[PDB]
Amino acid sequence: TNASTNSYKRLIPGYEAPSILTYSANNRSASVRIPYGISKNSARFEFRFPDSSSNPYLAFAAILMAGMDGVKNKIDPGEAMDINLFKLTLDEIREKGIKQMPHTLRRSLEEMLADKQYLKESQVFSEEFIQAYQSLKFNAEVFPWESKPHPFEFITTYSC
Amino acid sequence: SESKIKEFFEFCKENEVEFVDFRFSDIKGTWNHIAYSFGALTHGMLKEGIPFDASCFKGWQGIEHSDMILTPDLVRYFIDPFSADVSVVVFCDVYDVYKNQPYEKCPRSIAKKALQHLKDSGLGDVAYFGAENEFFIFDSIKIKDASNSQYYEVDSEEGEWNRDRSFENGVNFGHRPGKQGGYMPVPPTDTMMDIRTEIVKVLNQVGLETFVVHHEVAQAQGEVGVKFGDLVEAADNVQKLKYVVKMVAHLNGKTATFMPKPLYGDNGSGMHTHVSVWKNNENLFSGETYKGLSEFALHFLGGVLRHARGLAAFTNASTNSYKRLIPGYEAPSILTYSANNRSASVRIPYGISKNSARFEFRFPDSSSNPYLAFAAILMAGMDGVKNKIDPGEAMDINLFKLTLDEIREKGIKQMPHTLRRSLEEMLADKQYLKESQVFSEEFIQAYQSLKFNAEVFPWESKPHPFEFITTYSC
Amino acid sequence: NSESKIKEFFEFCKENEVEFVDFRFSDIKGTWNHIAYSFGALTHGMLKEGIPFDASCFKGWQGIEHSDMILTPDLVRYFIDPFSADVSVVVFCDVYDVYKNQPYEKCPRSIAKKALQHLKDSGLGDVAYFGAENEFFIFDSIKIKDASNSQYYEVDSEEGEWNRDRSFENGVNFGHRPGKQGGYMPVPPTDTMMDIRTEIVKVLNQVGLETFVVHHEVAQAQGEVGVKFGDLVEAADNVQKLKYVVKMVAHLNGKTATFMPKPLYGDNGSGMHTHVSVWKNNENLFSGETYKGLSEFALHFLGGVLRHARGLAAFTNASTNSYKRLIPGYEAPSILTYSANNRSASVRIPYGISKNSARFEFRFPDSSSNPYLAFAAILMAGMDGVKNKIDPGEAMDINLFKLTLDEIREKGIKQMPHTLRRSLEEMLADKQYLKESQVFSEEFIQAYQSLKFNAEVFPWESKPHPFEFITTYSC
Amino acid sequence: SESKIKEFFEFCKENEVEFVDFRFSDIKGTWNHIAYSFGALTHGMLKEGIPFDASCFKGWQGIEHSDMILTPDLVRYFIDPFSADVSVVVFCDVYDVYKNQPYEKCPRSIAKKALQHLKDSGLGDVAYFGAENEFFIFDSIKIKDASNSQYYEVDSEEGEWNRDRSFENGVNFGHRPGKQGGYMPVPPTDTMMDIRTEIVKVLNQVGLETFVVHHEVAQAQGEVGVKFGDLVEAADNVQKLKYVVKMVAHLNGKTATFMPKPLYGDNGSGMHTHVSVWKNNENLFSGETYKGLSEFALHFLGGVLRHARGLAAFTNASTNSYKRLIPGYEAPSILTYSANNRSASVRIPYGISKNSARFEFRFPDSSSNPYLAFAAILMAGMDGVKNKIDPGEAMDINLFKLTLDEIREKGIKQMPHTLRRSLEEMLADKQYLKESQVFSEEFIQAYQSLKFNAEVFPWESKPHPFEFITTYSC
Repeated sequence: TNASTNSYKRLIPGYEAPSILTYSANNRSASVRIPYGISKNSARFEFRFPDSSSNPYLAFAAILMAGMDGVKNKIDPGEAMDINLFKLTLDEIREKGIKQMPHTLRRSLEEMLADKQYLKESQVFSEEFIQAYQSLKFNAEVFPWESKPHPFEFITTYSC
Repeated sequence: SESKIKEFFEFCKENEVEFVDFRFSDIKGTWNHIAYSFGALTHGMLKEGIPFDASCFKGWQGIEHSDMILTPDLVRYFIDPFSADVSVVVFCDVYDVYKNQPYEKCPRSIAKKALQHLKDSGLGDVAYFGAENEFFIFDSIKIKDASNSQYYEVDSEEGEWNRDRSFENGVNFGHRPGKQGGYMPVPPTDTMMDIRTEIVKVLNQVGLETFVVHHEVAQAQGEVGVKFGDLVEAADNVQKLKYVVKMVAHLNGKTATFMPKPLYGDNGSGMHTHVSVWKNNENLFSGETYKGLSEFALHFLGGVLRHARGLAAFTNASTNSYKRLIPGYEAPSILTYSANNRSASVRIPYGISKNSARFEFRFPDSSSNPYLAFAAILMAGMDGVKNKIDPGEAMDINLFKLTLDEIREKGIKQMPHTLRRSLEEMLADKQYLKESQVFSEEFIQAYQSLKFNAEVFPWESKPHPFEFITTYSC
Repeated sequence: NSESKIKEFFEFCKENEVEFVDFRFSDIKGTWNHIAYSFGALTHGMLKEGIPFDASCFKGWQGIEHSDMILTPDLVRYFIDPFSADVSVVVFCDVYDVYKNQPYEKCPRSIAKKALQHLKDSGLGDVAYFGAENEFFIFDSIKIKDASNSQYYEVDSEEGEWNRDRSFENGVNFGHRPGKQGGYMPVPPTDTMMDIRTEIVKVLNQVGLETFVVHHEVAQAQGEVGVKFGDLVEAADNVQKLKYVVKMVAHLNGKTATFMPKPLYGDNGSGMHTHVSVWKNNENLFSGETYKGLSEFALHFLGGVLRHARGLAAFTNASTNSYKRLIPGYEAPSILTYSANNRSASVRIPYGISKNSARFEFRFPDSSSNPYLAFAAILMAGMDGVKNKIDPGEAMDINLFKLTLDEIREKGIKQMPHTLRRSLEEMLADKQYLKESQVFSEEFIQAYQSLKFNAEVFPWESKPHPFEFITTYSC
Repeated sequence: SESKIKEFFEFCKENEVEFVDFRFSDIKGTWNHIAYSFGALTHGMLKEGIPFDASCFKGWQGIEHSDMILTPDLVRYFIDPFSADVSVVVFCDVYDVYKNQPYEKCPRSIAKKALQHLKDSGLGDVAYFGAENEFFIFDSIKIKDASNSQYYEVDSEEGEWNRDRSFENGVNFGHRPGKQGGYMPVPPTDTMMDIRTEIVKVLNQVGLETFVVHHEVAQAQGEVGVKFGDLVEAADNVQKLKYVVKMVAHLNGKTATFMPKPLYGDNGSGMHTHVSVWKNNENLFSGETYKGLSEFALHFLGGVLRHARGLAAFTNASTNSYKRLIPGYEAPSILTYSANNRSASVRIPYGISKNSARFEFRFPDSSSNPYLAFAAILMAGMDGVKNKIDPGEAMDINLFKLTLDEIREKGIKQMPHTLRRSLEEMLADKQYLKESQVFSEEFIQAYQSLKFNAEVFPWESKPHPFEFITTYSC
């Protein structure tokens, strides 16, 4: 869903972009949001963390495969947080054990590769593909961003 | 401290000194100065110290307790060669006046606490360090940090990018080292021969005995071999070395940098660090356990390699640092040792007499605080000998081989790829730093918050021009 | 001016081959003014009687019908001007009021003697020592525009973050620039002013001033020189010399200086960190053991300075530009309390605080102030404190810039005034501690009030500001 | 609300509408819109409302409770004349879904609560307001907000500053109204005759009956007389008026502004506001107590003048507002009333038939939120009649006389000189606003924090180019 390193320049607090993985009604600091209307015909979630750098097929496919694991394994989503999520400290993050979004695509691929089974159900995401997708994203996005100098390093480090 | 002070005052008198320039290093590694008109110096002013506002350095003091003291250390002082009016530079230590002890967040204070912790354990007497600081001399550097635009461009008359340019009414003199071709064509292809040579003269001018001076592999790059010194003194001369190179670049109308990786696809700058430990005039690194080295030396190495993934947070202290740790540029990404091997993290040089036995750690870069890097390495090497840490087996292959498979199937730990992972690993393994309070945990916690905000959070949050080649059309 | 001192002054001139005497005097605003006499046309009598001039040209001073006034030279701290091509000695002067046959009650330097003499007369002290740190800026360029359809300024400096991308002599940019808020204290070549700062203190000493420290400061083109403490007038005198010396040295090397409080938005302002001690019979009355090395006498002094503080801002923070600096978070005080080692506080107790050195440092004044009036008024407010045994309240050893707008009002915490208009109001509604012994005569106060409203307030309140165009243009 | 909805849906059908543009005013006064593709509109979508993210407007919602609703009010809708594809504009009300009541921080909600509070007290039935919105048409506007530079420059071919300029290869046509000379020279000195005339046509196009159109005193300035309307409807048409003038300026390649004072030394823009209160078809302002007015009307005025110093926080809501409240430009600084007097705060116009009796409050400017200004004035005028407030005596002199003395010795309150003093006074006297919860204190507290940060704190903190003329040499 966040398949470029540029995705992670967006996942920074304070721009109505989620860094904290919780749900709340009427909350644009949360990863998931319950809209106000929420009739019967309209009951739904809204996931605010995905972006258009994602392949919509893979993104939608994967979102559905992860929700279905939830129904199979009766997974509790925990407790809603009806606070301003961008106001929580780095203390309040770690101490209160609050599962935040990954900061880079590299960690996201690591997290995916270490948890790939809910996608492999019924060969929906075959393993050959996953290794291809992993190989693609490391060579297209990560290895070039990790290896091409960035102009801010020139403000920071040039004077050393 | 009043031994020195008479004499130092006498040294100022006969060098016709008008300013004493107190210099001290913040956490980041930046050299800072504050000049006192000589006539206004009393002997008592050097016991007490120099007050200053230590709230202006991130990682040090908050404004509520802003006052601090500089404690001049009257060693390696020298006349500033560049200042128009006579100035003496003196290194200084930061004294915490709220705890009435040397400042546990003073980098040079830590470096003294580490070279003492080795005295105190009995393992060694001296810890000798020897830095090769690769650097670059560009003509021009232009930067842009803004909402809609990030931008950099270094410039050098040697660069492949100028082969077609018009300089002085359209005259171009050709003769350019290629990409990675600077080692070591003669002039006029080498345009820095007199620039490097005059640097060396001024380095000697400030009390730095020099050895070798050459062009390096990358297009505008250089190096000067300076003499091994003890841990602080080694780091003291790094501060000096950089000041001279940057300032002579400046006099001749250029601009220097020791930053790790300024050019894509060309060599980065290394701080090739040479260490040996001695005791009672016997070099403890020399033995016959392995290619002229002692098992004591290999245990040291066992400790450096063991904590290296975390040690990198002090030796590779900029995000730019990791743009260099890419295979194929004589920069190590794999944590092993080998003789005469520059794909390796550590190198055993060729000479290895019982007098010159040492390691060369190739993975640090000059973006580091020299004080912290040298300090941290020694705390990692001492942990090794305490626990007689196994450094593993030598790898005498070209390490830039079988990347994906042989690394995961058989191979050993490699350097962290981003500054963030280096900090995670650092925080997850900090005891070898904390013994004898060399690295107090408040300092360690100060450095983590400072480095995430200065280095990681901006890099993770300012978009990069390559994402526009990749993703703009997404 | 005793003719023991006029004689030796004449000999100082003959053996230094002086061809012009530059009589200098300070109007109310703080501008140093001069009038040069061809030496040799100088009488012994002209140093007694004085020098005529046109005091109708100075707003707050004389009308044209009674325009003639006298300069009275004071033959102390004179100096040979290094800059003038032909040799000139500068000599200080006061205005003598010839219609009232008293030293001019609106002459700021005359006020500064009347303020220091009111102390020796009251017996509280002998000397009042002042020591100012005037932070300044050395720019490359300043461009301004005041017109019907355009307001505009631009300072420029090679060190400025705005030049990180500029093309210079042949489009070469040297890099190495301190960040916004980063000038303290990177070494060169990031520090470009090391030879300029060094050349300043060389000339400061040339003009009879002693310097201790010289460093780059926190803002991008900012600098500072520490000068020796001096008595109330002499300190204000050395401030006039210092301002001239850096302005002219910036100038000889092709630049332009300023001591104005806040030229750069988003970077540190310039302060006049003023250090006070009162001594008597060679004992330092500020040192004691009531508090961190300070006496009851000193703490009552501080309470008086703190009580009248909001009105005192009118002489120490005498431009509207002063109040762009008095914003939280740039080591500039907005909260009127004291604390040791605290740069968020209005007053600061330095760490050293020996007996000989016991002192306060007031961080709220700036160099837009007339040093005579500022020092004079600071002393008149501290003396009220000792007379009325004023308690300065309780020290606040917190980060003062961290306190909320709730924590401000609810906790009743007396903050600095936000504009010069409120500061003049606060002064005009509390003017008595200055009027003691006619030090600040009321005619002057009304002149000073009239001057500052017409020079600074009414123009700033009435000239559109470019940010209103970002805010309001789209309405 | 389903009366309208059928018909409105029928109005869209025969105007071939593809977009319905829901427009609603935040605290600042900014008009905001959100367009729905018509085909996707169900009748139910207009009962429920339009969801939106009300956390994006300072002074409204925090992100934790971001969702809100727009409640379309199906009055004064009109086809957008400018939009390429057919659009209908509809005003909207913000509904608080956490309190299930109209949003106490919705300006247009307050304006309905005030025109109801007058129904509810019995004093009056209708409150008629009539705005003259002076504005400016420039060719170009350039701004700079930065660390080292603040900068503005408007441009107009009429300005005194262009008398010597080369335009189209160096042709300059002369004929320029002087400084303050625009009232009302004929063309070609008047270059805006067709620009003003076409504005009026489009104003009629959106349901605004017009009266007069002239050049105003300042060089690029203009005005259109629009018909009195009730309190909300008056403010509704101000939103419309501004949109049209700004957009027609834009079509013809120019740029408009209703900002109070764009040019130094030239006239500012006023929102000359005309009020009368009526009941049972009898105009309550008309009487014989004073020059054709009732004592009821003078009590109203007594209340407006009494709270004016605080009322200014809503009528003069920008720091720029106070750059206009300077004597000598037909802008009031002294709070008194007078017949046929434009130095006065309030003016009794000449006509004053028992049908047209009214006041003209000259001190507001178009920088205000029209909803809040109109609302706040009525709450101040009603307090007056409750307390039968004495408005003092008329001052029929040129008020720009004897400034320093006669003001302090004999004279009455004058307008606050900065936005900050206007807010202080507002917070120190807020009851006449708070009765019947027209202005709830949370709204009043929201507006104070919003206005200090948007208007005061930037103005008090960004240096002004004139300080450089004054102080640079200090």
